Amino acid sequence: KTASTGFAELLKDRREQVKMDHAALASLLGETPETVAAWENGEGGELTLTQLGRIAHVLGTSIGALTPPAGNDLDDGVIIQMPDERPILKGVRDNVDYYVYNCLVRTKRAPSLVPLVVDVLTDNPDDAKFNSGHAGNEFLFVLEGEIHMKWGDKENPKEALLPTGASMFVEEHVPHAFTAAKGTGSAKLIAVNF
Amino acid sequence: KTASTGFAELLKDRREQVKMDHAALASLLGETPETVAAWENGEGGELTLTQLGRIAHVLGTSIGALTPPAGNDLDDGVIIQMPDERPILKGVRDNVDYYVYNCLVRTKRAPSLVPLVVDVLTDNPDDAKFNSGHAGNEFLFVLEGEIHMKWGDKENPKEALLPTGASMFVEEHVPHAFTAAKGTGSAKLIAVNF
Amino acid sequence: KTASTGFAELLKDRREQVKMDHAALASLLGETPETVAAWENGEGGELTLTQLGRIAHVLGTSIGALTPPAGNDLDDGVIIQMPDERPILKGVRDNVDYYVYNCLVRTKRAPSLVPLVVDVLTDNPDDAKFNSGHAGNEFLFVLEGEIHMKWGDKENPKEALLPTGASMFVEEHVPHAFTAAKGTGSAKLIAVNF
Amino acid sequence: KTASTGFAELLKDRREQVKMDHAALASLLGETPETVAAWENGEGGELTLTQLGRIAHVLGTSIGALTPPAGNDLDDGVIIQMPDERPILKGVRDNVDYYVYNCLVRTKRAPSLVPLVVDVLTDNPDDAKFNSGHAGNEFLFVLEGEIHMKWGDKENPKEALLPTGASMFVEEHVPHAFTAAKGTGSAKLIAVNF
Ligand SMILES: CC[C@H](O)P(=O)(O)O
Ligand SMILES: CC[C@H](O)P(=O)(O)O
Ligand SMILES: CC[C@H](O)P(=O)(O)O
Ligand SMILES: CC[C@H](O)P(=O)(O)O
Ligand SMILES: [Fe+2]
Ligand SMILES: [Fe+2]
Ligand SMILES: [Fe+2]
Ligand SMILES: [Fe+2]
Repeated sequence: KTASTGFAELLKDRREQVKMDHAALASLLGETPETVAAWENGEGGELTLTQLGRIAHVLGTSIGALTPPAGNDLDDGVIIQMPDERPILKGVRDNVDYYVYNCLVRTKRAPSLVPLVVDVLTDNPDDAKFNSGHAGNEFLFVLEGEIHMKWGDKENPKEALLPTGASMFVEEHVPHAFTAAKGTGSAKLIAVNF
Repeated sequence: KTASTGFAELLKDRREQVKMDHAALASLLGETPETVAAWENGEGGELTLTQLGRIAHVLGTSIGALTPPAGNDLDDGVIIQMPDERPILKGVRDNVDYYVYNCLVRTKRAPSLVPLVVDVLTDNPDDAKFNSGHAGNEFLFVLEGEIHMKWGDKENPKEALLPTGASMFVEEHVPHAFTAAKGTGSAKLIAVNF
Repeated sequence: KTASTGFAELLKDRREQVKMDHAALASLLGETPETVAAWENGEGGELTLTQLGRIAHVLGTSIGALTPPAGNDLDDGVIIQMPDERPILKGVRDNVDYYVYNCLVRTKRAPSLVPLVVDVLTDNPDDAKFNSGHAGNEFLFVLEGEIHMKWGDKENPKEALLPTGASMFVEEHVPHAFTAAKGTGSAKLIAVNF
Repeated sequence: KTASTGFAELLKDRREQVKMDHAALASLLGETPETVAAWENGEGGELTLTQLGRIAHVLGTSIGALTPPAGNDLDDGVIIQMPDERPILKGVRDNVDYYVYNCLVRTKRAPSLVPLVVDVLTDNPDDAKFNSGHAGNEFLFVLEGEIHMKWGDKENPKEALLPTGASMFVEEHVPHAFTAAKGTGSAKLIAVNF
């Protein structure tokens, strides 16, 4: 569905549930009832983010509540990604090639799902670079080599030396950091954020 | 919070969780990395609904996921409405004054909460006008008089004669209709959609 | 649905999603595979709360996850309560008849919905008795008289004199207290927790 | 927390939100007010599943609502699993060694997370054995060899030959089946249910 059509149907839904008519709503917004009716007819495409903010406010709700869901990109409930179409993204922390993100399949039917094959470039734990924790839990699996894992307080953290085949879970907002085992050059792991 | 600032922070959050940088994102959108950086700096206010649709799509998520929540209009967790500031809205079904909606307090911290004092104008059950059911459950309480309630199939519905003080619950999407008891003139009830 | 049958189906579901068979599960619990199979066949009725605790633990989940939902008590999506079948419950704070709760309709399809007609017995604000705030938001409507509302810090609270017909919203965990307006004897309000 | 203590605190919470006192609740259950008070004091451990069913019913809610959450087994937000402590479970479909499940790390803070390394034993697509779809989405990654994937209608399904390194997503309730590519002997993949 388009932003316009989704908005058109949801706006009408919301307007009706708070008992307003085109006239009533048009008044609170300083618009004409025809304008409002136009939106409800799919002509809202050029409304600005700020204007959408006002409409949501007047309807005592959020912009998200008035916009359609992510959408559906599945092929009969499935979506596949070949190994050569994986987007690559160099990760840099403190002007260093820390990670290399090879992005796996993603779908608008589960936006929070972000699976990655991560090349861990550095192999000096003492130079581990912490992220500040992030929303969503994360599942990890060591694909190759040994990983030196660090989590918690970046000043005084807990650590773990993980052999190939190990698997771990990091709750959301828990700060963590990885490097390959001391001197082993590099390691590789699968990270699934969900 | 504004639409612009909320968008700016959420866009950055999302861009980072799918591992893209300004360059990567700017490319999929056919924009310049400076443009994207501008959005992330609160300058997205004039983006159109349709453009927001594209950005969401490229980031494999929804517009709602990139926009801030409804907002907070409470006064230390509370919000009050005096009886004279209630918005009134005449309800018309089949060119008739069916209901009269007196809207009670609402808050952006619970958008689905829509409480109403409803004047039931007609008193001829045989002329009951059905709504087609709606999202969200609804709690009813008969404030004055007797209500003749109808729900289910509008062709062959179930009925109930409700005395003052009665209370009922209607699950979402269950079509219903009300009128005052046969010949009793009018009735009044409290309807709380949540 | 029964506790036994719901448990039987959900236990099997969970056992299968963690890839265990009767033997595997029976082992972690110190039971025989036949015992486990019995549970999955509706014979778990006499399992104790503590035993259910162990089963949940071994299956790394909660007891709730292994038990059926509240159930359905609706009559085609609706449930009605006549004014004379309302359960009455005297409310006492500091050995005083503070409130009188007349409980309205409730349903297992929305357990959090607790609507009440509350008789406010005291009319001395200075003797207001605070609750410590509670889970779930609450919608209030003054049915009769004047209410003296208090919320926030019980040591230094905010106040509001509410006329008949006023409506208010109290967010969850916000401590509040009510009495009838100073010297007006008593008042009455509708309180809907959802 | 224990089943007993969690129940004790939640029962009290629920009893209070529906305005009942020990006497009122004890009456609907055919128990003594002291009995009820005992439960609220952690002595409910021996209550049977069926009895818990009644208590939930009387309180118009679910057993889950009266029992504590799964619990917390993390070590400062993290939990690790070494490759040799992975529980193994042979998978059999039609009296054949179809799969071999090597279970990875799991946590009570995300019960729906069930990650597995799956050895795909058969390599004859024509003999693919379908599951009937299951709750929860699933992320797959081909670890070794080639997988012949099948999903949808088991009578007339869609197929995909997946090379090592491919990744896929299967929405919940979509029936699927895997085997190694025709004649290639065996394959191995990572399956993450969340
Ligand atoms: C293995 C990748 C890490 O979890 P990130 O969330 O990118 O810091
Ligand atoms: C009393 C008003 C009815 O519930 P509606 O939802 O407007 O049809
Ligand atoms: C009117 C009753 C109050 O809201 P309580 O939640 O009982 O303190
Ligand atoms: C790869 C394993 C399958 O997805 P299952 O859910 O076990 O049938
Ligand atoms: Fe991470
Ligand atoms: Fe309605
Ligand atoms: Fe309250
Ligand atoms: Fe599966």
